[PDB]
Amino acid sequence: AAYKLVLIRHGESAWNLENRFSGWYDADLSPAGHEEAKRGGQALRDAGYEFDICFTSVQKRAIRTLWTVLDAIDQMWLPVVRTWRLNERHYGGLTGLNKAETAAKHGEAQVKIWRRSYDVPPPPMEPDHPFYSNISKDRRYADLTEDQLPSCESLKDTIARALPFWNEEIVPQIKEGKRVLIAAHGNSLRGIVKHLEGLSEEAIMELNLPTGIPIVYELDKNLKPIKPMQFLGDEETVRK
Amino acid sequence: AYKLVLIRHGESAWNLENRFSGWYDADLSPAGHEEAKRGGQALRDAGYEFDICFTSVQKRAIRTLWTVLDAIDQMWLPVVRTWRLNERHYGGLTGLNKAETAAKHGEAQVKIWRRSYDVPPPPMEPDHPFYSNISKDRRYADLTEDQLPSCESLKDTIARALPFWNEEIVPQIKEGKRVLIAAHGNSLRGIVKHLEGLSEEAIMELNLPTGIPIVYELDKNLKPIKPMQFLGDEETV
Ligand SMILES: O=C(O)c1ccc(-c2ccc(Cl)cc2)cc1NS(=O)(=O)c1ccc(-c2ccccc2)cc1
Ligand SMILES: [Cl-]
Repeated sequence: AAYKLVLIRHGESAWNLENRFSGWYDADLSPAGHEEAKRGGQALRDAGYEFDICFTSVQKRAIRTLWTVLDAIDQMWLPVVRTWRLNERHYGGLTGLNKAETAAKHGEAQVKIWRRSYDVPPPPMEPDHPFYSNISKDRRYADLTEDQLPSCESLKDTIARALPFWNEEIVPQIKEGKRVLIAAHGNSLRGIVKHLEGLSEEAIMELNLPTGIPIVYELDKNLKPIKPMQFLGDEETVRK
Repeated sequence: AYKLVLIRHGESAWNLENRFSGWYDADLSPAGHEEAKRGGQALRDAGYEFDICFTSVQKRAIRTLWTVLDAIDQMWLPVVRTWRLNERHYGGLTGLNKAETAAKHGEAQVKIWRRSYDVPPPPMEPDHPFYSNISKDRRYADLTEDQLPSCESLKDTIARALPFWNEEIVPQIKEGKRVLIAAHGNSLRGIVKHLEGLSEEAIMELNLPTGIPIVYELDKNLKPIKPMQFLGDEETV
């Protein structure tokens, strides 16, 4: 095909171990999630992959995944672009709550509504939320307008602010012939995959991208995939 | 008063900093990594905040920057890499230790090279073990034939670092962005010589310490208002 695109979803984070909603909270990789990134990078190295530019979020679990991959493939010198638009979905007032606290506060009916819905956001992160200043007042978002900084996001919102970055900053690089690597999060990568494959809301909500595994797209000159997404790795890792 | 921080990377693998590592892409040793960690810890303790970072395309500098950004919880910062901040290219001497250099070229010529601002070492030729490793490296593929060195005098190194400083770094400083630069002894010499207006002989005796944040406070014309200072505990300072 004319073009080749590689995605990688970061692995386990510190708060995954606590089954707490991270969202825009900047949780680091757990040691196991770091090892996952190292295995994904080794897969890219064994296949001889070369990139020309990298994109990631402003969250360290994705950035550290990217760093680990670049180290493994000896491409630490590549240009790297970070954007809040590739951030994980913003889970609003659920941020910092674990599974039990969420079910206790909201009930299983409401939690199922949020789980299955494309466009119903969770409650907003209010100024009295324990992570309100930690996230909403972080200087890394100082250049966002009022309408850009979310208090909460549905998946629709997340995809809606990821796709402008895809269209305006990544697509031109791909059509410039640059080999792109994107290291980001489940829901922002969902936005990209939905656009690439023309998936429905139903189909994108049942899509669970594997973590720490390079996801390879072969694209024609209009950035239409010519075959299903492929996973790189040894036989066992790919099967799972 | 603008604040500018420089950091020079520490020790590289296989004693290569004592072997004219130059443009060979040597990684940090564990000790050089630990040095970078201590420097980042010093910056964290002092509460330093940056808005943009500049580094070379050499992994010992890049990894130093990464270690510092990790220690100060600023991994989200924009990072710009450029070959123009690379270490001096030591030509045919790259990879040789002191004794091997003296055996190959004689003590007289080595003293001349050591003391000279404008005399380059001999060029890296196709028989050098690093020749294709460096000159055909993909990261330099956009460089024109006149830009990719086979060797550099100190004058050459400073001459190709300063255009990046002027065109890319200075405008950031003048917008009020707090700049961090992680690079190498001789490219940082280029910056310091431009900042302080040093003579060739002065810059040639200046040996910046490794792994230590180097802090400049500049006036509105980017002139230092005071001497460079070092962050850290009292003994290391
Ligand atoms: O049970 C499910 O599989 C499930 C899956 C998705 C969702 C969901 C998605 C979006 C919204 Cl806006 C709300 C809910 C809720 C679920 N049910 S849950 O018992 O409340 C729960 C809640 C947190 C986690 C969790 C959090 C962080 C790290 C690891 C695990 C795991 C489970
Ligand atoms: Cl980076």
